[PDB]
Amino acid sequence: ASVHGTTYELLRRQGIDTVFGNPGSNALPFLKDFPEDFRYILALQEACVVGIADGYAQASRKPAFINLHSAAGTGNAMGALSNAWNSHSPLIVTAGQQTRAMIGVEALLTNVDAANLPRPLVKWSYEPASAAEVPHAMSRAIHMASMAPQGPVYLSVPYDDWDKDADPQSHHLFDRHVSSSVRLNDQDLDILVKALNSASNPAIVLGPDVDAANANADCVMLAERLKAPVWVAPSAPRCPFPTRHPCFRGLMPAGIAAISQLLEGHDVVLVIGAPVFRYHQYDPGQYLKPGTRLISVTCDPLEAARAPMGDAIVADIGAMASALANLVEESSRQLPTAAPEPAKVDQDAGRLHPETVFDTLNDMAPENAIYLNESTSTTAQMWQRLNMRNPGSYYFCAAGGLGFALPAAIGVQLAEPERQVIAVIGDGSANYSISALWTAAQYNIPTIFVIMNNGTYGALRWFAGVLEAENVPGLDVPGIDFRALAKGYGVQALKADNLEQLKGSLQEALSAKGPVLIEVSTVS
Amino acid sequence: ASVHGTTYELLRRQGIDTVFGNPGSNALPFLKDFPEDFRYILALQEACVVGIADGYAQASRKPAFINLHSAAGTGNAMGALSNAWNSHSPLIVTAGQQTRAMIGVEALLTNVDAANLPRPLVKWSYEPASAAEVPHAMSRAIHMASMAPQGPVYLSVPYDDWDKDADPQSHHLFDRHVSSSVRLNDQDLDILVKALNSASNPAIVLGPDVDAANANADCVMLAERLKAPVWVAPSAPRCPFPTRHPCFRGLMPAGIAAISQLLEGHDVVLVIGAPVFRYHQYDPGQYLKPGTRLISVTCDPLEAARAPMGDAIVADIGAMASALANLVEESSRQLPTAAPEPAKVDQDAGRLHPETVFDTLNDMAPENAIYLNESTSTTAQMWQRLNMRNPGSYYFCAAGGLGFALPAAIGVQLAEPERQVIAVIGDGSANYSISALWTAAQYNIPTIFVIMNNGTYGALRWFAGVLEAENVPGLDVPGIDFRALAKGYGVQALKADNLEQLKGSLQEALSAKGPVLIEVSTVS
Amino acid sequence: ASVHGTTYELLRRQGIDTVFGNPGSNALPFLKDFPEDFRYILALQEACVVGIADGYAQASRKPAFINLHSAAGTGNAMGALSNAWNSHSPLIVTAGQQTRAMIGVEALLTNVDAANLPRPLVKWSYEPASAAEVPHAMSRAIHMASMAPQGPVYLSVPYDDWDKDADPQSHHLFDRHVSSSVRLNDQDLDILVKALNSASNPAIVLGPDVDAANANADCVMLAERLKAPVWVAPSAPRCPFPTRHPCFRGLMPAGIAAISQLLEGHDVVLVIGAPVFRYHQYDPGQYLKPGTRLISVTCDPLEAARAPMGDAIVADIGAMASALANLVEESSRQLPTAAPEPAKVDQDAGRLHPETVFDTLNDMAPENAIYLNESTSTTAQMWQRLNMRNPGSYYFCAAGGLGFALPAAIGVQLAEPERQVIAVIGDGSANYSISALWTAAQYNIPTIFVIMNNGTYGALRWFAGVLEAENVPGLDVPGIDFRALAKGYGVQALKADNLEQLKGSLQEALSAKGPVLIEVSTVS
Ligand SMILES: Cc1ncc(Cn2c(C)c(CCOP(=O)(O)OP(=O)(O)O)sc2=O)c(N)n1
Ligand SMILES: Cc1ncc(Cn2c(C)c(CCOP(=O)(O)OP(=O)(O)O)sc2=O)c(N)n1
Ligand SMILES: Cc1ncc(Cn2c(C)c(CCOP(=O)(O)OP(=O)(O)O)sc2=O)c(N)n1
Ligand SMILES: [Ca+2]
Ligand SMILES: [Ca+2]
Ligand SMILES: [Ca+2]
Ligand SMILES: [Ca+2]
Ligand SMILES: [Ca+2]
Ligand SMILES: [Ca+2]
Ligand SMILES: [Ca+2]
Ligand SMILES: [Ca+2]
Ligand SMILES: [Ca+2]
Ligand SMILES: [Mg+2]
Ligand SMILES: [Mg+2]
Repeated sequence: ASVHGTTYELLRRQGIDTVFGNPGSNALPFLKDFPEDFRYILALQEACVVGIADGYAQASRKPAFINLHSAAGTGNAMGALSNAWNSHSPLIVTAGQQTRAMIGVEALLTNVDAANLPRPLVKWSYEPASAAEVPHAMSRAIHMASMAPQGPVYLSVPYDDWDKDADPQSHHLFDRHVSSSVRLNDQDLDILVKALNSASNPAIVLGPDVDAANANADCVMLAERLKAPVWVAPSAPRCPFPTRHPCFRGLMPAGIAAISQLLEGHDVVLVIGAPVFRYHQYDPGQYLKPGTRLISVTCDPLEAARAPMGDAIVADIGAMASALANLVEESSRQLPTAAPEPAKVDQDAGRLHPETVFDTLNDMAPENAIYLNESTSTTAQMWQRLNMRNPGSYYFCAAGGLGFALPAAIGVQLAEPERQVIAVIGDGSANYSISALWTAAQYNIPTIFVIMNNGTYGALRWFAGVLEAENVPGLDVPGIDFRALAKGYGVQALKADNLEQLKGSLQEALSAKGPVLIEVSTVS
Repeated sequence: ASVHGTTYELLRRQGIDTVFGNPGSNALPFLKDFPEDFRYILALQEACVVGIADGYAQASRKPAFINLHSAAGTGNAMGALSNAWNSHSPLIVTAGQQTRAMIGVEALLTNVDAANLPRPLVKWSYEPASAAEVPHAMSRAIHMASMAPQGPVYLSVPYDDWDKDADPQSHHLFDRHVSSSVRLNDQDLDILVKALNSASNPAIVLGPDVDAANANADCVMLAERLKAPVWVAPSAPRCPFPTRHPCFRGLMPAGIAAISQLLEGHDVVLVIGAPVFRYHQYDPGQYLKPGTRLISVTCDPLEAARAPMGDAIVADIGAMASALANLVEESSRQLPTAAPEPAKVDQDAGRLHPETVFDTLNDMAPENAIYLNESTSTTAQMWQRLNMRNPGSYYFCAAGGLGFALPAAIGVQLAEPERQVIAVIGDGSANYSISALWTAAQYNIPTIFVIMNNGTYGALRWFAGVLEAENVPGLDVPGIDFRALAKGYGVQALKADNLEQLKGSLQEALSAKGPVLIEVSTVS
Repeated sequence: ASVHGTTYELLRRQGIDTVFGNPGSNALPFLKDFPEDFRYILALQEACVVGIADGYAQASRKPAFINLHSAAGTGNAMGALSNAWNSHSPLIVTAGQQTRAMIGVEALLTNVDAANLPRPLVKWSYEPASAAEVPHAMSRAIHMASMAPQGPVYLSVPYDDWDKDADPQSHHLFDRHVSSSVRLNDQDLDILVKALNSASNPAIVLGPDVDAANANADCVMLAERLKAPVWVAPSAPRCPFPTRHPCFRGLMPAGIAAISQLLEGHDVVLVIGAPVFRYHQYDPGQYLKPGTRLISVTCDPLEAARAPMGDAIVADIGAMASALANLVEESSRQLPTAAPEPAKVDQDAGRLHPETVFDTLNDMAPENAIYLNESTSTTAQMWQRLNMRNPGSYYFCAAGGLGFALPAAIGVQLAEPERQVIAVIGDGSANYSISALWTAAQYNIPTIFVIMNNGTYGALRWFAGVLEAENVPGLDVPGIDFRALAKGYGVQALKADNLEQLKGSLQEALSAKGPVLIEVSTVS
């Protein structure tokens, strides 16, 4: 067998059937003879390739396979890899390298020092020392991406390796099963359970690894047993809990003092599947107030090590959430009361307040919609206004890197064909990965793109105003016609200049058979 | 003085007056109070920021200054940095980092292990250990980028450093002059000159560092004295010689055997300002035929070390070319005969042959036009059909990384306002950095963009055919409306479906006052 | 030809005939069939291997070739590489790697991520992608080590590569000549010369790259023409000037304020072949006083970039010193007056003051002796008391890394068999690389080792006293019998408890036919 045939067999046997890519010559011997049972998804720029793959992996809860071209292709994707690192996305990034005989002279298209290029944004990065090693290296990549804490990996393969003979002993790779589905030993788990049962006013904080693990329902049971309020950890990449459940208390503000104030009076705070904490703004103060103890369950040693406070347990989130939910006592305390309905913001017949948009989306979208957010000045309002009952309903760039939501929304929609995906993207953010729209058109992936057009990098203008910072250049983005960009890439385009037009356009978009972009004129 | 004021003073004193950027919050304390004598050039994605800066630096023959946001912004630019490495572009890449007090907890927007992120594509990469070090680190960056061999550098600066007090002793940085304008010692230079004078059939090969050094005219004198044919080294990023000079012999094919055959019978081959050699295709054979000696002059130790053949001298190209041109004897041999006019390809009233496009551009463009090439299946024909008399007339992605020409053409046009820039870009390549078009519109930088629309990744289809490779996915890019994309970003848009429409559109574009995109229907 | 035969041919053709090594199995296919015209120098630990090679390279002014075993051998040498980086030592470090078929499984003796292991202490680090690339990679290593600024490089080679067929086209590597012997262009050199001629009170500062280049005599001529005092730059790794020449002013103190005070009143300070500056102690103040301009000539871009003051020129030190010495005018100013004789310190019939030792060495040693210094509390006195007339007469650990002098003294003595080497090493420092003594015994390399036994890490005790730092552990090293250690490794051993015994032992050592260690009881 050739290295090509053995490698595709390994991929198939390990559950991979899709290649997200942008082709080049170094990968031609990999891509030729492409197997009929595999699908290739082309995108026009590598940030888009990796963003699509990332959304696919996060929504599918399985690894996604990528093929890029050499250093330039890899490099074009490194912003996307920053997000994938922070979201623990299981991405297998392969990159085509020059033929081994041309690497020393540094021929055009040579990826110099290839394994160092994606660092520090990958869990493992490698170039094999021989062709016959390629299947084994691919096995390593698959498992490294997939073991907790999941994350992106990188494998560079010389052009000429694919046609070489494989080692027959590579067959032992095909059906390897590698598990990291582990939980705290019984003795120490019983201590934790007793601490939770004994708490007088517990609180729960959930992060994105809960949604990745599909541990959401277990966390609902846990919260109901403990009669505890539930927050989402700051800078949330995913939504880990039903947002109209009575226990839900919303997105934590991403500041040190704000969080310790929120947690004051709670004697035990159990954090599951989040870093402690993904703060953002400068908000100095106490990490915790006196009388609060924090206990973190995390799938990631790097998270446990860097927490500035609390105990930690490094384990699989799915396994731990299920165990905890089924072991804790039912508290006799009263169940928390649901948060009230958010206020309706006054809206005239002009430009749309973002709150209006979110309220209308919540009114018209299916109950099993999936939302993506890259509307950076409106996140707090979005989190208050969308009733997200189901797992897998929200994605936000986990490293804050813009250019995620537009391509990721296409990958999510590919992963969840029955669930309508609605990406809410600012006019600034929409540009970073604009060319991803073409993939939605070409493959007829029916994502809806809602462009929040305020003409500015609003979150930056806001921050400069808080700072009283004057004479800051580059904060405005006038003169972009998003309907024309959509037309450029073959996607149906609508405008919404007022509330009536927003409802009419959303009605049209929801019944369409293909992707749709709606440009919304929002208040500036 | 603050670190901000000292740093901007250093930049001004060192000749920097322009910041190419995409803003974020980590850089707000750098960008606020932006000096009135500086200009900020915004682009909508960081590949575009760096590509624009790169074209500006290459055409201006001086460093260009960039400011990006953290890891995601840096990462979005890494493909662009691959090209800048290969072109020896002097780019000073700064990236905003989180406040020092938030780096340990890895707050959102922290650039983890920042100095490692752009490696191996930078000459120097650094994060200062204290605020007061920032001016000194900036000095280091400026000089590292600017010393031969020029190249990109990276500096990560925490948000909170800018407002801190600077060290008064930083004033010693302001007027430092650092020179690498060096040439071979007299004794060894006399040996080289004697070897050139004694050659019976010398040949010259020129690469991009000749054009960077503006050594073109000196090389013309050298060629005329030695009565030697002149080739451009393969995979050419720049044009180092007038292409209708009698000695000019064109672009070398990027293959080992092809080049040694071309050089057969030439007893001494002098290579200036090129790697030896930037081969591309697999074309095995002899590096040199018997009877050929090669001597390379390079500004880059890494080039000299990796050449598989020949002697080398590591020195400044400008200094060496000027010395050699003025020291060699006038040979009594006959001056080479100019290459004939290229053939006119038969053209019907339908889709355009690329040869037709290039011939029409050469007919209608000013004699001091500047061309950029990212039409990857048509490069050989382009090089034969454009009369480029002047230095600085050609750019091509030096690492083969697509997404260079569209933004670089804007930066070149900013650098050379009197010289009409014409970027010839394939329909595939145009997508990688499409959003750069907006910068041309916003700043009214009057670049002309010629999109070669054949509906395919033609160079890849070509290569797959040579290989007889079947079932290769992802090679076609149907369904892109480039006039609509231009409209999207505010750039005047024309179509050319046939030769009459090509001439009419070029006539319109050449008289326009702003940027123009022309979508040309080319033969598939 | 095999890769082994081609590689040894390349080495021989490039002037390498000695391998400094500690063997292991991964290198057995390299070391077998060892050519009869090569010499292998074994040392018992890899810090010793590299230190010996380093002294050999520095004294020979040519590259030295090393072979180590995998990661553990490489790692044992990394302290030695820190010194070699700072001294610009041209070292070619090869390390044996596992067979390619065993690298993926990470068999015992695999060097994981090998090229990253020695970073950041090497100029270039590489593992070839195929066996046939090994000769080309070796060529790259040779030239990278040897081009200015010289320095160490690293090449990792899989076991199985050596026996494979080489590429016949590797013959083009054998006789490549690569030059970096360059100087400032004539126009800018004339400006520099005019600035030197016009100075009213010039000063010269020389660093180790002057001695490496054998530019010492040229610098003497330069100093005499300009009638300028000459200092050695701080933390001096080498001696660049005759220390009893009338212009010589000694070792600069390694502090910011001390140096600017020393240079006050000097209108032009010309620094050659040194960083600006290798400060050590905290001594804050002005980099330069008003009225002093500094101009640096350096072979190293990294030095030129980081200087906090002055202009710089990046060029070959040999070429620049020769040009400057022969172009400057003869000043009519008076020649500086020689420094007086140092004072004789009162010495009783007990333990030796270090000043006594140095005075006695200067009295009894040949005029062409070579000294090494790793007696860290006595350096200033050593520099005042030794008349070093000739180039190549002094070495000191260039990164301050102890464990250099003992092995380096053996390599220097191998390089300079007619020049008596005398290493003056503290009792603390002697331990780091003690096993190097065996190589001197086995190869009968007749180095004299003078152990300054004060029972303490004296320079650290001194510093703790300046700090008024109390309760510092680990500063005393009682209970080491150096005569017994010498016996252990086969080296003749003497003691000197008083001045009479010091003279008698030195008389014995100087007439011996093999290496000798003298343990001197020095004042504490
Ligand atoms: C790749 C990248 N570049 C720049 C930024 C900086 N950035 C920028 C540019 C923001 C403005 C986004 O504007 P928008 O129009 O998408 O949304 P708002 O107007 O609601 O802020 S928010 C922010 O962090 C970033 N996070 N990621
Ligand atoms: C960033 C990146 N991704 C992918 C490639 C691979 N690539 C691709 C995708 C090519 C096709 C470019 O198509 P085009 O339409 O711009 O021009 P032609 O149709 O004339 O080839 S040529 C080539 O090397 C690349 N070099 N750089
Ligand atoms: C490898 C290493 N480890 C530790 C040190 C720290 N060090 C130490 C341990 C010194 C004391 C050396 O003692 P000595 O006996 O050799 O000489 P003195 O008694 O004259 O100081 S000086 C100094 O910088 C070092 N420089 N290098
Ligand atoms: Ca409602
Ligand atoms: Ca699915
Ligand atoms: Ca906006
Ligand atoms: Ca014509
Ligand atoms: Ca200009
Ligand atoms: Ca095309
Ligand atoms: Ca004396
Ligand atoms: Ca010798
Ligand atoms: Ca001591
Ligand atoms: Mg990197
Ligand atoms: Mg290392």
